[PDB]
Amino acid sequence: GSSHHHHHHMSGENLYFQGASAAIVTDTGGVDDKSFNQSAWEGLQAWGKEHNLSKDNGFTYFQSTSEADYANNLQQAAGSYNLIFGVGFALNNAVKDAAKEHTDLNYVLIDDVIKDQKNVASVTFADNESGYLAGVAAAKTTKTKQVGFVGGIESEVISRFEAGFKAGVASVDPSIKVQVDYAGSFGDAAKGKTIAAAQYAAGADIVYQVAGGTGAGVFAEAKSLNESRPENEKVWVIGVDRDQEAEGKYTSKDGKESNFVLVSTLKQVGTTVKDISNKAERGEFPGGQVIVYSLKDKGVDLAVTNLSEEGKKAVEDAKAKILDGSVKVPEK
Ligand SMILES: Nc1ncnc2c1ncn2[C@@H]1O[C@H](CO)[C@@H](O)[C@H]1O
Ligand code: NI
Ligand code: NI
Repeated sequence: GSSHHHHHHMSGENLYFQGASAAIVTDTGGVDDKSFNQSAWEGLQAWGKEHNLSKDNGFTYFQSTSEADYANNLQQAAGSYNLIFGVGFALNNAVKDAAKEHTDLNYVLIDDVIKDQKNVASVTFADNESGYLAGVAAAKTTKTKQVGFVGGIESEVISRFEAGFKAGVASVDPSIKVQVDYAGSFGDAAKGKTIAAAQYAAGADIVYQVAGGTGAGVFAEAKSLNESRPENEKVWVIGVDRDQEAEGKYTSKDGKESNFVLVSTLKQVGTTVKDISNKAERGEFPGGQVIVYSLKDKGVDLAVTNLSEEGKKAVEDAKAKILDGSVKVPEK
């Protein structure tokens, strides 16, 4: 206001900001998946730090034992939390039902859309765009002209990554074969190891793992092979969701210390959890809206860790073309 004029002096002790309590309900994969759920949890604990809270005293996570536990975890969360995040497309139905029972609480679904509910916000990522960049990187590195893709669960969500990745490989050299296999789970490391073993054995020298915690198996396999080979004969893993450079550390047969993580796609789930938690606490929750994070707003990106300069150039060129609209990346 230009002028106020009628005013009273208020003491700082008598202004107060009402806090929110925010919880994430995570899928089979856990808060220690080194990727999707860990990004969400790192974001919530950053938000907790900023608001002077601790685990189970203003923020927490509920690990879901199975699909049946989604509803039970959301109901438990409604006991003490007024902003509740369902982390993963699979929580769609359970979040819709919980939001109808508790119209006074706010709900966020990550990686899928719920429509026509004033107390639900939906968050999606253009993982096709980051996958494309990963494809360009892979195409510019593969010596065997074969690369692997290990998906978690067949879905709109993982199909975005797969379509982007194939389009990205094809944009550089369509002669490169892309072996695709799904694990049927985001929390099955042993299946990730088996699938990686076969993709590498069949002559893939790079595997992109888009399977959350299942990906720990892909890392374990690549490490095993690379530990029993010369440095210059190593096989690569592409990281997902977080920068997974740290998981790529090994000692070759040769005795050289090295890293088998080529690049990582980034998905800023943690940043989204923190920003929406702050909006919820300020009484500006984006209920009923669909928030789309893409390459332009850096909600997805590629970390170019151990890529060659030729690869880094091809990634920067592809990135610019996606941002300007010259390349439209397929979603299926
Ligand atoms: N536990 C999970 N539940 C649902 N989707 C998941 C889970 N872990 C990973 N994903 C999906 O797989 C992608 C690659 O890890 C993530 O960006 C996310 O879309
Ligand atoms: Ni004023
Ligand atoms: Ni007055």
